Amino acid sequence: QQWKVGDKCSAIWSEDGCIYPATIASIDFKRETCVVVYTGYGNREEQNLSDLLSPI
Repeated sequence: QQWKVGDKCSAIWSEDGCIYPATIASIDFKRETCVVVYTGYGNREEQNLSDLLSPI
């Protein structure tokens, strides 16, 4: 529990709608958000902490 910088999580892609490995690079408690990095894709997209999936 408790999301923090540098964590292996899982985020869904908005291109095909599937689960793919991710890594929380930054977080903004202000607007309760964060940024996930697509392991292997490099792309980084902003998502909601409450929408963060657990690792595999």
